[PDB]
Amino acid sequence: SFSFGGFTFKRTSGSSVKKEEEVLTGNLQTLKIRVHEGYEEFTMVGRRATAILRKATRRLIQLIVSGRDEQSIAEAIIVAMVFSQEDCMIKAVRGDLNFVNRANQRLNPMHQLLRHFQKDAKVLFQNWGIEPIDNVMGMIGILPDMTPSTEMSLRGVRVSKM
Ligand SMILES: CN1CN([C@@H]2O[C@H](COP(=O)(O)OP(=O)(O)OP(=O)(O)O)[C@@H](O)[C@H]2O)c2nc(N)[nH]c(=O)c21
Ligand SMILES: [Cl-]
Ligand SMILES: [Cl-]
Ligand SMILES: [Cl-]
Repeated sequence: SFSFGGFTFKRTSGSSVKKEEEVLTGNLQTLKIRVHEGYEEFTMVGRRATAILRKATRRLIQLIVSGRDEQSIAEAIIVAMVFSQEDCMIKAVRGDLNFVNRANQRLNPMHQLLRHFQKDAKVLFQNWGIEPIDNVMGMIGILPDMTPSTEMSLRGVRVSKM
């Protein structure tokens, strides 16, 4: 297992290899990130939310999340979206990320991205994409404004009851 964003990730299937890669933000800033290449499935376990995640290289395929309340579920979703390394997440950074402030000198770009969206996730959520759902019993869709829906949801994301 390993820890990212306050969650313990445990791989349940698949595998990956690591390599450094450049990516471009919405403000055309170049970031170097360690990309994981491979299809993998994980459990994500936090103190206030849990999830099942399926991902491929820089793609979130499925996230089923449950938790105490909207704030904890939203935080899990943010951590999963950043962890996915998806282009739409990188492109949702619309101004420059600061690496020079003394308090940011030991954050790698993945952790700079995470902090950015923890401060404010509106642009992330509005640019991720939505899809119609054929709602499954015991689950529900979640919209970009973090309200529930039986008709639409953030792409790949569903909320479960505890
Ligand atoms: C996206 N990540 C990140 N990650 C793991 O999550 C932790 C934090 O990721 P990170 O801070 O970018 O990577 P890390 O290699 O530790 O830092 P650095 O790039 O600065 O050397 C590490 O344990 C890393 O191996 C992952 N592990 C697996 N299996 N699959 C993945 O897609 C990813
Ligand atoms: Cl807690
Ligand atoms: Cl796929
Ligand atoms: Cl939190």
